[PDB]
Amino acid sequence: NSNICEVCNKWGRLFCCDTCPRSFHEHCHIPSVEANKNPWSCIFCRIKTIQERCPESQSGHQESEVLMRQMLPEEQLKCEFLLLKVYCDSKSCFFASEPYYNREGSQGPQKPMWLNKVKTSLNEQMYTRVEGFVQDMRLIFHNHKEFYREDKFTRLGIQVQDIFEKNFRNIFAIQETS
Ligand SMILES: [Zn+2]
Ligand SMILES: [Zn+2]
Ligand SMILES: [Zn+2]
Repeated sequence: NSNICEVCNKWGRLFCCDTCPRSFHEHCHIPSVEANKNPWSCIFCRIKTIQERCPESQSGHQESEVLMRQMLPEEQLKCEFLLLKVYCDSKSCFFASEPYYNREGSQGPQKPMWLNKVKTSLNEQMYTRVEGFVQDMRLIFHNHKEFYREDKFTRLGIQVQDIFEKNFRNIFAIQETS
């Protein structure tokens, strides 16, 4: 197994996947690494199993259809993984914890949002459809773009949103377009 966490790339107290060589800190994995379970399979392995059980699940989908799906266990897992993929980028640090807004010439967003809040919301089963999760994720980056205006720091929101969107299209097998 790897000797660094797959998400944050640091050593420490790591839990090892039994079906692939990845390792995780307890709260870097999403959901948090389960207390018992021997063997244990990580979220990458669990997602791969879904695809293998239903190969047709990789055929192209319309985003509008994906968004209306109810958060049954498999869609719950896919949103967990998609959230994890964003945390995997080091630039996610900027969006992880609760922000505050005091910048000359800007006003804070009406509805602040951050990754740890989405994490908690997923954990607490607060989203009933995939749309709920996706809206909060996109809101993170849209709030950032709006607040930081022409400051070059706005690019961080663009960059992390692109990681989100690419992973969204992969995980939920959105039909490829030009
Ligand atoms: Zn970690
Ligand atoms: Zn694994
Ligand atoms: Zn099938």
